Amino acid sequence: SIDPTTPLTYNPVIDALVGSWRQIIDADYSADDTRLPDLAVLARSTARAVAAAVPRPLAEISAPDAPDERGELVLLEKVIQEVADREYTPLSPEGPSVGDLVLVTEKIYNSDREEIGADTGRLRIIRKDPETGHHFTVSLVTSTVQGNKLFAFGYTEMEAQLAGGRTTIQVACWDGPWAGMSGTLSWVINSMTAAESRYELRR
Amino acid sequence: SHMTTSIDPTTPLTYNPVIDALVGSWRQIIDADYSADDTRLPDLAVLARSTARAVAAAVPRPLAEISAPDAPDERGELVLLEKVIQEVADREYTPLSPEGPSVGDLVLVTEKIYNSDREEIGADTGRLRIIRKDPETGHHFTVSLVTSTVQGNKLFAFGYTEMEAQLAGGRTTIQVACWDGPWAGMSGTLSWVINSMTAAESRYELRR
Ligand SMILES: CO[C@@H](C)[C@H]1C[C@H](C)[C@H]([C@@H](C)/C=C/[C@@H](O)CC[C@@H](C)/C=C(\CO)[C@H]2O/C(=C3\C(=O)COC3=O)[C@@H](C)[C@@H]3[C@@H]2CCC[C@H]3C)O1
Repeated sequence: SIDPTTPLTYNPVIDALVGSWRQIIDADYSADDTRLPDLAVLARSTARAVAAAVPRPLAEISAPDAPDERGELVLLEKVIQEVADREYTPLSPEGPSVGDLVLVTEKIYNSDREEIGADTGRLRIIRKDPETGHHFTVSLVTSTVQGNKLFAFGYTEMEAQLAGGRTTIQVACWDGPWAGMSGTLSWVINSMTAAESRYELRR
Repeated sequence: SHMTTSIDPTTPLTYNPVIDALVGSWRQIIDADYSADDTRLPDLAVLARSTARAVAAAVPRPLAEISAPDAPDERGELVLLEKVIQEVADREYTPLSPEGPSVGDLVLVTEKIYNSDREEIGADTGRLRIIRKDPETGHHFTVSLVTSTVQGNKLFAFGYTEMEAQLAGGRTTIQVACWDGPWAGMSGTLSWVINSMTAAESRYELRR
């Protein structure tokens, strides 16, 4: 049975930032909605904030009006993520609908097939676009990857993923070697239970 | 004013739970226990900028106006309010040390906001904390949480600034987001240069 509770970091800034995105996952969505937050910008900014909230040596922090400056890239690719458990009870027999919730857990392996971690995802269908019929979702992922503890915040189109497209969400690391870095977690699916993912993070 | 005898330190709630949580994350920055011995800190400048952008993005807007999932960052036309004068009304401050300002000090301040014709166009309240003393220069840095209403726009602002530079007349800048009013869903900067210990000239620059 999948545990739906978001783990606390006990960093009160991070726990509030993550809690703000949990409020996005659990908002009331309707097929009649005419307004939404700017979810893509919100996901990107929240991931940047979570990474910035990690304490670091004084000499590493930016001066008050310093320009944006990112560190060197850390890259992990050809990662295999395999569904371990999934929980989905549709609101309607006719197919996915606005308001549906999916819970998922996965095991994570590097390209040499060594087990490197695990994640848990909570996904909400928030809108069905009337002209394309495509569904959009928001997601909150918690994971450990090679000893790096991550949160990821997603606003994505469902059909583009099912069709072999690359799907991208915003990731931040709050503990481990990548602590205080943020970037993207993107993937292409191989089946309904397996995907190939890529992590790109920078300070 | 007779019935107002202290500065209300509570942040006003928007009852948008996403915004209230975002502002609460920065309130945690203001209210942490800081000591001159600290050797690690968050990346406060980046945290302030990202949190302001997040607050503005949390404001709902028509579906036609939101970003597609993979779209590049794009900003709207600039909204500018300049030549504004802000004057301290009340200030609460009890120093921790008789020597002078020290790490951990807390200041509450309220201000009135005027245009160049001296019409009162707004008001703000600030919660200011001295967060560190730089071991090399000895300069003090502060974090601020400001709540404001300006020309009918409701604002939060998050700041990480240098104390000595402000006192010497340097331009000081904090990160602002509007959550209600004509500027709702916009973010950018609020900058000022002090004229004295009780008045400053300020400038608001915001964009979608
Ligand atoms: C800065 O260290 C603080 C923790 C404390 C410790 C020390 C006792 C220190 C003392 C020494 C210095 C005080 C003066 O120099 C303030 C001058 C006054 C005109 C400026 C502001 C009002 O008080 C500005 O005050 C604010 C901030 C700061 O002063 C720092 O960040 C801010 O947001 C805002 C309310 C600002 C306002 C000007 C108009 C725009 C609004 C947005 O003061």
